[PDB]
Amino acid sequence: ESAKHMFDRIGKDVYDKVKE
Repeated sequence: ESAKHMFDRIGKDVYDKVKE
């Protein structure tokens, strides 16, 4: 759901833009 779609994105969004 929402807390496993926003947290799923956040986990590899400002983690993917962080590791770059």
